[PDB]
Amino acid sequence: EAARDGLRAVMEARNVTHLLQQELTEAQKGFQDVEAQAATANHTVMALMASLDAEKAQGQKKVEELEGEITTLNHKLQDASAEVERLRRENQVLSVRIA
Amino acid sequence: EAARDGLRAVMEARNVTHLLQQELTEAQKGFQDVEAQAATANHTVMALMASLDAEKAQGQKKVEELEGEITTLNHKLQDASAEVERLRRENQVLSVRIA
Amino acid sequence: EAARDGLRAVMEARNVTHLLQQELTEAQKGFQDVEAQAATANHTVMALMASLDAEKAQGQKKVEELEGEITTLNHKLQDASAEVERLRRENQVLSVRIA
Amino acid sequence: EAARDGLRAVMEARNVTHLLQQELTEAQKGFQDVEAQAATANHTVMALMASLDAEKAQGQKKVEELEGEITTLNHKLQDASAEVERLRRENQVLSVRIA
Amino acid sequence: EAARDGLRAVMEARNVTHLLQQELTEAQKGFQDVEAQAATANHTVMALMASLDAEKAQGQKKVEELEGEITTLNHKLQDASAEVERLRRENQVLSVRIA
Amino acid sequence: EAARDGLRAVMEARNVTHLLQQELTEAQKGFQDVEAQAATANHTVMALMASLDAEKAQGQKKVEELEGEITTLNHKLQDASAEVERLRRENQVLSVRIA
Amino acid sequence: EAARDGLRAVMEARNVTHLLQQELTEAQKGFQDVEAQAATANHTVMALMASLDAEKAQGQKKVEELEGEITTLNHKLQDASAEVERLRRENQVLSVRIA
Amino acid sequence: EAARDGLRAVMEARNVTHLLQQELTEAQKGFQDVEAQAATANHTVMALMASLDAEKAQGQKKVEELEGEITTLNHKLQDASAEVERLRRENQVLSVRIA
Amino acid sequence: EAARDGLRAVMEARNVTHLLQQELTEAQKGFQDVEAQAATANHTVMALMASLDAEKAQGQKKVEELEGEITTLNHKLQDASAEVERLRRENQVLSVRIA
Amino acid sequence: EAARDGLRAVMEARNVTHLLQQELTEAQKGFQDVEAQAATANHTVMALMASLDAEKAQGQKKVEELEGEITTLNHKLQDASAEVERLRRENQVLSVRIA
Amino acid sequence: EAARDGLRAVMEARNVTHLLQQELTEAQKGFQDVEAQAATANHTVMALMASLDAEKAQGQKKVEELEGEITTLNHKLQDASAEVERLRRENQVLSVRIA
Amino acid sequence: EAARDGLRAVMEARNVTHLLQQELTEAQKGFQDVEAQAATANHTVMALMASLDAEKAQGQKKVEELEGEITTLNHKLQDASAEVERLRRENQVLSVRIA
Ligand SMILES: [Ca+2]
Ligand SMILES: [Ca+2]
Repeated sequence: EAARDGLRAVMEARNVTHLLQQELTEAQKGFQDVEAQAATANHTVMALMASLDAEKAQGQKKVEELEGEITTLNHKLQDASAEVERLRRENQVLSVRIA
Repeated sequence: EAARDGLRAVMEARNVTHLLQQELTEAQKGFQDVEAQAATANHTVMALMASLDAEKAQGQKKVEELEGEITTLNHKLQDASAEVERLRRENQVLSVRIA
Repeated sequence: EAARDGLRAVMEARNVTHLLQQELTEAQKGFQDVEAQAATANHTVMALMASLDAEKAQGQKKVEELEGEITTLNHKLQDASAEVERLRRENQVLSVRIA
Repeated sequence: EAARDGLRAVMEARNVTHLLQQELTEAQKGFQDVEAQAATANHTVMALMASLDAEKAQGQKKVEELEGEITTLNHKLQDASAEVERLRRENQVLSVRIA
Repeated sequence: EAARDGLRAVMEARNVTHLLQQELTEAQKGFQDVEAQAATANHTVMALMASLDAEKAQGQKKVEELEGEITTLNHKLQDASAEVERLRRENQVLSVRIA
Repeated sequence: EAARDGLRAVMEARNVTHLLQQELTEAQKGFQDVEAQAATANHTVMALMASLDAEKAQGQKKVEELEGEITTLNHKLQDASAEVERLRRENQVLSVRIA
Repeated sequence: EAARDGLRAVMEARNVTHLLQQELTEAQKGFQDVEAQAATANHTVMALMASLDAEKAQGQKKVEELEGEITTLNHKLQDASAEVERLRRENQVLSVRIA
Repeated sequence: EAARDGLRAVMEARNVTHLLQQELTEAQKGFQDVEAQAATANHTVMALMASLDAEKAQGQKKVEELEGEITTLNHKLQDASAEVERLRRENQVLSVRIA
Repeated sequence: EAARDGLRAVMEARNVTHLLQQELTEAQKGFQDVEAQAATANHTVMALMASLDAEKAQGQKKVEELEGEITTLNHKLQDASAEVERLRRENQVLSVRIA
Repeated sequence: EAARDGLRAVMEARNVTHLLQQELTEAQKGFQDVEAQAATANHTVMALMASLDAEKAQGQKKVEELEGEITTLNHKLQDASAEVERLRRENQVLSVRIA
Repeated sequence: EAARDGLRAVMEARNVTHLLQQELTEAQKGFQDVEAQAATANHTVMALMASLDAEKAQGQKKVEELEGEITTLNHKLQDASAEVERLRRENQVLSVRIA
Repeated sequence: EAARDGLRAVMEARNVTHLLQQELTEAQKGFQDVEAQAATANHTVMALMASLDAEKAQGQKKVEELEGEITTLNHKLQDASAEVERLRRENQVLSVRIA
């Protein structure tokens, strides 16, 4: 009668451990998903950080190309303007002689 | 979603280990009771053996006694009956010596 | 870092439930052994009681028997002795009748 | 003796159920932490996506600016070089007259 | 799919041993009832043998007792008749002594 | 490792359930023998009871017979004692008539 | 003698069921570990698939970006070549006039 | 009557051990199927890892190709645009001569 | 059930037949003793007839001897009586002469 | 099979009991006739004994009667004889006077 | 005397034969009843054996009906599967023409 | 004469009662043999009943196994069957383009 009760008790405990074990399998599936979600996010962060680096570097290099081109064009404009002025003077000098 | 369903399951699982600890308590109670009752039952067995052994040794010795008395009486009866018979014969031989 | 610790915990918990189930297995065996031993012990009590009652009854009836046989013998012996005596007197009367 | 084993079984079971509880506590702390990371990380993804956009748009606008500067400088260069030659001819025409 | 059928099979294998275990108990009870009845049967056989022997003894002794009252009474009757006869002679002798 | 441990557990089980079957065969043998052995004990009980009823009828009737002889002898002794007493009185009256 | 063997038999049968149960407990543990492992594995497959997908989507996007850039540069390169040829023709047309 | 209930219990027991044998067979098959499946699962993990790597390497190679195309087109865009500016000044130089 | 009652009746009938066998021994003995008694009574009748014959013969002869003695003594008594009378007349005649 | 043999043995037992019953009627008649016979012999012994006692006592008495008669006659003979002798002497005396 | 004892035993014998008759009636009823029972028992055994044969036969037939249903489905499944494979290769061939 | 016929009848009765005794033994054996039969029949019935129950259990279980197999096969078949139809319509659509 006391062996009845105990035995019943131990059997309920068995069925409950089994209910528990299951939930441990739901838990685990839950972590794993949560891990994957986080791992994925950490991946994107890294991917995007790298992209931002590359895009800074490319944009920076392209600017320094163009600015190099601008300066070269300026030096050539300087010489062309010098030449114009030189010719303007030399024009007014010749202009006086005859008229 | 899945962070939540996994959490939900760890929570449930936690709750259930309270049920378990209860069944384990009932079970503990059953075993302690079972031990008390075994102790009662063995005392009885021991008391009963003791009585039976007491009762045998006594009966065996008592039977021995009465059987010694019986054989003794038998040897006496044999003699006394052989004595009657021999006097009966002796008598009849003498009474013929008269009549 | 926390995803891992948590998952670890869920797996460990699992390992633990096994251990649980194992002790539950042992607890179940114990109570089945206990019920078997109780059932046996009750049977012994009843066996022993019934052997005590049968040993008392037997002893008391054997004592009856043997005492019966004794007093019978006593009555026979008294009679044989009383017969010897009277045959001894009757002899002495007839022998005086000759000498 | 079998009650002894069993009840010991049940006491270990109890102790195991505690260890279980503990591990389930840790599992729960870790989910929550894992969830919280997901949130922080998703922010940084959304923040980095927006910075990458802002940087593509900005760089594109700077290039367009500098490219606009280069064409202007090219127009000026042409015009000056035109002006140089126009003077040169007009110079030699004036040159001829007097000498 | 298979891991689940396996577990499902084991859990049924367990339920069914528990069935085996009850039948073992019934089985155990049946053998003990058998011994008890055999042992009862033997008790009754011995008690009847002892009653038989005691009845033969009580009857032998009762036959002795009564036969001893019978022969005692005979001797008294025979004596009472010899006393009658001798007082009848002695009477006649005296009445002759008068008339 | 864990699939193997279980597989191994299931194989051992399978072997174990064979042993079980063996013992269950022995158990079946044991009961079938018993039912045979039990009818014998009853036959004897019945026989012995028959003997004991028979042996009691004989005594009761024998006791009837002798008790009848006894009461007959008593009534014969009555008359004879009533005679002695009347002759004793008659005697005493006559011997007063002499002394 | 036969109730001996039958009983001994049933008692062995019992100790055998304990052995059974033990092995069933190990089998249940194995299935549960095998399913936990299955769940990890299915999860990994899924994580890995989804990473493979995201790697292809990323690369697919980056390629489309670059290929648009290439078409732009070809539209610009054509124009420049069209302009070179136009100027060559207009160069030779003006070349013929004077010379 | 108790021999019966004992024997019937033993007969059920025996039948039951046949069902046990069968469930143990299912259980054994299940473990073997589970094992086969783990092996397929590890294969797919391996393939998928290996494909992820190839995809990373492939994409990196495709980009590097396209970036090589983009720098080429840019060098050609430079040479044509020098050529066009050279021609534009040589157009306006000749342009003024005649008009 | 019905097999017990019948077996019971057959065992009762067996004991009854042992009785019957005993009462037939008693009946046999009676007839043999009663025949011995008829024989003895017949001898006695014959001896009593022999004795009555002997007694009547002896008696009748004695009477005759005495009756003959008587008549002889009658004859002698007449002769003497007649002589007396003759001598009285003869004496009275001589008495008349003398005186 | 066994139930037919038995039933048959029972029904033969029945018929034999009927035969028994018949012989016992005859036995009963024997005794009754034998007792009637012994009565008649007893009357004959008693009549013969009484005829014997009458014959003897009668005859002894007759003898005394005759012997007394004989002595009475012997006395009368002596008187007659004495008278003759007296008358012969008395006559011879008167004879001596006369002649 | 001896004739009374005999006559008494014969009257007892008679009354014993009446008892015997009674018991024989009971034995006869016993046999008739036990034969009726044997018939019934043997009817039950025959019905059960037939029932057990039905049941085996029914199960064995039902297995065959299902296994045969299974092999058919396996044929259909192989045709269908075969057809998919065929169509896929046929589709890929047409797919190689078009794109 | 009558004391012969009566002794004769007692002698014959004595020989009959030996006959009776013989029949009773036979009747006895008959019962003991009929009882043993009854017991054998009873075991057989029980055995058959237990056999039947096992056969119904084992059968029912086999069916379940097969019916379950049947359903899983009906599932697979529907997928393959849907896949064919699908590829047929898909194939006819590509067949319409080409020819
Ligand atoms: Ca342990
Ligand atoms: Ca093990």
